[PDB]
Amino acid sequence: RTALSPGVLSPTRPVPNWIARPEYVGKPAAQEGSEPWVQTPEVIEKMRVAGRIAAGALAEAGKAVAPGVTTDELDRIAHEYLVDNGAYPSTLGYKGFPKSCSTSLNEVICHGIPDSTVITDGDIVNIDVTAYIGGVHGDTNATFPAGDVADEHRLLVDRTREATMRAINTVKPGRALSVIGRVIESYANRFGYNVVRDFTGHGIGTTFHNGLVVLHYDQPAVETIMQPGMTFTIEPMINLGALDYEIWDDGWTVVTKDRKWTAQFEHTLLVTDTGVEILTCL
Ligand SMILES: [Co+2]
Ligand SMILES: [Co+2]
Ligand SMILES: [K+]
Repeated sequence: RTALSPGVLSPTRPVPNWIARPEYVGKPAAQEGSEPWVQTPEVIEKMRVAGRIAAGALAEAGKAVAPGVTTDELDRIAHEYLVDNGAYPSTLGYKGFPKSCSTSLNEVICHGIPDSTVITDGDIVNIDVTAYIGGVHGDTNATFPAGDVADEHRLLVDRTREATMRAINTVKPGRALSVIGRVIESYANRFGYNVVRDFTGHGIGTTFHNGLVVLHYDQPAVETIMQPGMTFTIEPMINLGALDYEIWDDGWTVVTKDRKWTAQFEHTLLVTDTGVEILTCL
């Protein structure tokens, strides 16, 4: 399998006009980055519903992952699942992004665009899906293997999953946010991988990326302490090779410079009075 290149984009999929759009749809930038980090009880309830629906759309599009299938076909399946549930696909028209999820194969770190690219035997495919319903977002991603994936590349996926699940388990009120990046990068570095630095987790509520940043590497200077009612993502991109990367002419797709493969998982988390709740479950 060699250096991916861009296929061709289908036209914008339509969203029935009854489904409420986030404010940024069709605008160049989003109104976000200065929202409260602690959600009201009502916003948290509504986020369990966004969360379950984006977890539905991810499993559904993930079941279609197979040698043969286009990434456009995954986007179609994700788009249709969100729409049939009354959810707007958060990515659609978000800063001009063209599709309803991001599909990121192999040396694509993140933000790959659904197109006519055909998944081949041995590929790894990340599907990243966000839902917007009742005023709030649910955000979640997983890397799926397609056919006979190399051991090297299976170990990578399962170890990225494992990093994310370790990170999540250490989420509790009163503990420092920098504990997440420490657990992740220590797990990663244990097997010689390299955690991506420029791309982060985020606060999420009534907005997509609300200004709260969640580093996936070890950075103790961050003073932020986790509080009950905090809602944020853990979404680590773990690289087999060098951290260096490039961006396609489409201005979205991020690829590793050395073309070595990379994997990611993501969940949307609630900090509770004593623990953690994962909102992006079925
Ligand atoms: Co995401
Ligand atoms: Co996210
Ligand atoms: K990838």
